[PDB]
Amino acid sequence: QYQVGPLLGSGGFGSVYSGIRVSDNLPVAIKHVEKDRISDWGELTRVPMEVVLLKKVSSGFSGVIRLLDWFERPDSFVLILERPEPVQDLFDFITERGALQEELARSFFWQVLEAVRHCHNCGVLHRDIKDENILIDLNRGELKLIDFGSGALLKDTVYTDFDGTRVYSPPEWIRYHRYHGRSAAVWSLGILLYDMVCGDIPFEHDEEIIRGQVFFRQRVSSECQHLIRWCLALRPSDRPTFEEIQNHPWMQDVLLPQETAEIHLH
Ligand SMILES: NCCCNc1nc(-c2ccccc2O)nc2ccccc12
Ligand SMILES: [Ca+2]
Ligand SMILES: [Cl-]
Ligand SMILES: [Cl-]
Repeated sequence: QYQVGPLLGSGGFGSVYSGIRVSDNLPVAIKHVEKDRISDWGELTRVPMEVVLLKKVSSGFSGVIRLLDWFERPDSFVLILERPEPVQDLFDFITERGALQEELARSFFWQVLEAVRHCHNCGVLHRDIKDENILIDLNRGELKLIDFGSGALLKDTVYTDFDGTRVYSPPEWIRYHRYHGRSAAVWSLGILLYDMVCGDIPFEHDEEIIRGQVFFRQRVSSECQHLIRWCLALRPSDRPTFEEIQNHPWMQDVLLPQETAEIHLH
């Protein structure tokens, strides 16, 4: 069914290969994870939570990489995922080009917010929003979220477990091992937005997270700084809702994805 190409990446999520579907030559990504390396399991019949979450968000179109198929092997699960070409993750894009111009960051950040709101509307909490989990479709200027392997069903009660990226995790997690879904998502989005406009993350150590004082090392507009510090409020209830982020003055007059690729990516 699939012709396997080069390894695209490996890590906590397993090993992802480029691939082609033999029937129609569709580009795909093929991701393998060992059963013993999976901790979180759910039901559709017993599968990794990742599969449950991906099925919940893979309906229709969105800024989420769609699950096409999956296989169970004796000791592993294989996922067949959509693959845009050419593509680059946002971590590589930022490493390569440095801090993003605000117009470009606005466009990218907006698409991330739309993608995250889609997950939430589908009852899915990502829990690992970061540059490495965002793919850029370089020709269409469209961003796509990947790696639901630390995710959970969205709920309104407290989470007491976390296995995403610590430097994107909120202070209430660091201090108390307790967070709520959406306000922890908004914290990670503040980290992400800082990362886009400054070219690196604002905090490296637990004590920096807990203090929550943001220093801007690059020239960033007042409205962008304001949105960032809002998302990064120490008290979860002081953070903006998704609607408040998208109504923020910094977020107005966003470029279309194709405009974005034409101005910034070609
Ligand atoms: N940090 C990026 C990892 C390597 N690249 C890629 N990684 C993943 C991927 C990585 C971890 C978990 C789920 C996933 O779908 N999916 C991709 C889908 C299409 C193209 C590339 C992909
Ligand atoms: Ca500045
Ligand atoms: Cl693995
Ligand atoms: Cl942690």
